[PDB]
Amino acid sequence: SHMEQLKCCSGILKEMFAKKHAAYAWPFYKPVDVEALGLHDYCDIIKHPMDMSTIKSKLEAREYRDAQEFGADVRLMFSNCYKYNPPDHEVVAMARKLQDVFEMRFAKM
Ligand SMILES: CCS(=O)(=O)c1ccc2c(c1)-c1cn(C)c(=O)c3[nH]cc(c13)CN2CC1CC1
Repeated sequence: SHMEQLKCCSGILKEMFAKKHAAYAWPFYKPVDVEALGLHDYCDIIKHPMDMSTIKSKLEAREYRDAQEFGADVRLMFSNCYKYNPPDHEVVAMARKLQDVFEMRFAKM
């Protein structure tokens, strides 16, 4: 059922927030601070920004019908990081390490 799938999605999100993954997951915890980090081009390149806090808020507000809608938002967060930043960047390697954690848990449900 859809109600059961969303419960598993909360579990994946919680593990993504845990201390174990904090070293590489932290730049995704909250929305990207464009003005403070000096990224003016970010709003022009990234049309739909996404982060773990926004996903956690959308989950609590029941904005996802099923696991696929939740999964679409998690993958959008990673896709935005891959698009804006060059492949050699540290935040891309961090995104890949976090996506490996997500894809492993999301597949096993
Ligand atoms: C509360 C988070 S923050 O203060 O907005 C924050 C703080 C830092 C931070 C980001 C966000 C960030 C996130 N993403 C999704 C990017 O695409 C991106 N591109 C370059 C950077 C970012 C700079 N870095 C990562 C840092 C070098 C290891």
